[PDB]
Amino acid sequence: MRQVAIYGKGGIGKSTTTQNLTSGLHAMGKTIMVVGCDPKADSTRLLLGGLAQKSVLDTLREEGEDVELDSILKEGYGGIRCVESGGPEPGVGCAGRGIITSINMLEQLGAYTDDLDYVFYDVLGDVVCGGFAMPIREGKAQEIYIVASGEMMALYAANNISKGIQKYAKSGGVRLGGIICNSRKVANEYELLDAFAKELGSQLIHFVPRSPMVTKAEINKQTVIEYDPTCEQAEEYRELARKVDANELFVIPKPMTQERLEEILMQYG
Amino acid sequence: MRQVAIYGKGGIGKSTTTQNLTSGLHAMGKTIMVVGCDPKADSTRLLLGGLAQKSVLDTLREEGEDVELDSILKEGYGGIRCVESGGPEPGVGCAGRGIITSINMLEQLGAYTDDLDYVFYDVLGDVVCGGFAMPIREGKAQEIYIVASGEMMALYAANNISKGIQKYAKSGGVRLGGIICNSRKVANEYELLDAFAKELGSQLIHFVPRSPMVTKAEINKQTVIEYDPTCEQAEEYRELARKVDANELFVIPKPMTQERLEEILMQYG
Ligand code: SF4
Repeated sequence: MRQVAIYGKGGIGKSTTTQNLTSGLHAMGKTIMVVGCDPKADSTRLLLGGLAQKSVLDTLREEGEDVELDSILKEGYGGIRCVESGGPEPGVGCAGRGIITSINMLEQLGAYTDDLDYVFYDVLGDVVCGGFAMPIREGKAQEIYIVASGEMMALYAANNISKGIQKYAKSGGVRLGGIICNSRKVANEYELLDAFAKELGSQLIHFVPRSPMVTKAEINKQTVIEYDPTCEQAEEYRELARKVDANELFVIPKPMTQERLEEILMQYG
Repeated sequence: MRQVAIYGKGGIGKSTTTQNLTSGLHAMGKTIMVVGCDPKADSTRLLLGGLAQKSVLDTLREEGEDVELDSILKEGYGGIRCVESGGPEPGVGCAGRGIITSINMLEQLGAYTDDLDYVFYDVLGDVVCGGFAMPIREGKAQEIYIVASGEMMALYAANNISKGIQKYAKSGGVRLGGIICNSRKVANEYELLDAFAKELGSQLIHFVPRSPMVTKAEINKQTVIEYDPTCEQAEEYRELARKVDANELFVIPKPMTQERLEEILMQYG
């Protein structure tokens, strides 16, 4: 079973990419589980159709000790099994800690079934603290893909995420499978991202194009593959899916200095 | 001395407003100290004329134990004392721990002097966790201002931040002083920001407009008052300052429901 995690700054469509990627993997005959660990994004909404399914932390406080799997895991588009961690008690508590609670409650309720081809953790990368690195540090996530756009703050976060990955790439076997560009503009910043990823010693595994369809599917609470399998954008996601599935490039990333960041920005951005 | 914290999500210029606000109070003969607690932007880079001061954490790493106050606190614009707590070691440290370390050092090095009119903690609003609630939790900050814009994610963060505020108001002196709008070109933004702040039991203390004045000053790494004092945007900040200094509305905020917020973003465009 591939235990993948998608990290990246908020505000750049990271959860939408993660969800769309799974439909692409489903289009390949894959059995997949998705676990949202992003208190700022609905991680399974495009897969379950507008249903902001109830979180694990929320189910506990009501289903208490007798919680049943089917309450926390809902089957979405194409059979993709969907779950949501739920955030930290506002102002107290640790998101990282609650992502741990949920994951352990999943194993405990036997959610990690031998038919799983994939499990994805959609993790917020705004704060790259020990709380958000929980899935990597605990061995839950071995293969990470970072989502970034050709903007400084998304590149900075990606670099930072790689710093955290790097620290665990040793004791554990977590590695970076690649960077995914979520084009946020008409300016195809393919070259910046490609340079940024190669500099880490990784690769731009796929460049997700700016499309007005992502927005339609989204309004309609669906992934582009559920909403309209025939468009170009649908093929984009199928292509991202196949490259992740076929991927053999797994590395201990080499973070860059801020200065190096700036140089890449100038030379390729 | 007024102990204020400025919370808000990143990506909407919260730190630029913090620095610009202090500038205004400087204009009022106010003696001020700024403590950056936000991994996202440089909370003092505009006060220090574009100077990226080392952080408390960097510094301690460097200067070790023998930490000098003058190394960590730098006087910038009009005498404003600047300090940056430094972010967490990527993948390991909790953002809160560093905040507490820094505040203790400042206290230990006698930075909390009698001549202080204000101390501001510029804090990240992306995750309303205990790590980020450290200035509040440690008692340090009793007066809160949340920076938001018409964007939905900004209002959600603001609402989420108010939950954390309320967790401590009812037992600590912590109160919400108001909502500050960093305008993001939103149709009917003002009426919307005012209904939101009102919904919480608070007020839209000031609407900061977008102007090419801010983008210029930050290319040079200055605050606007500093740039052209005669300038409406610099005057915008002076008004912001006199409105905060004279403020008398300080409340235990009433977080609204997700449905209550979506209603408002429906009713207000
Ligand atoms: S480790 Fe991170 S999520 Fe946990 S309390 Fe600290 S800053 Fe917050």
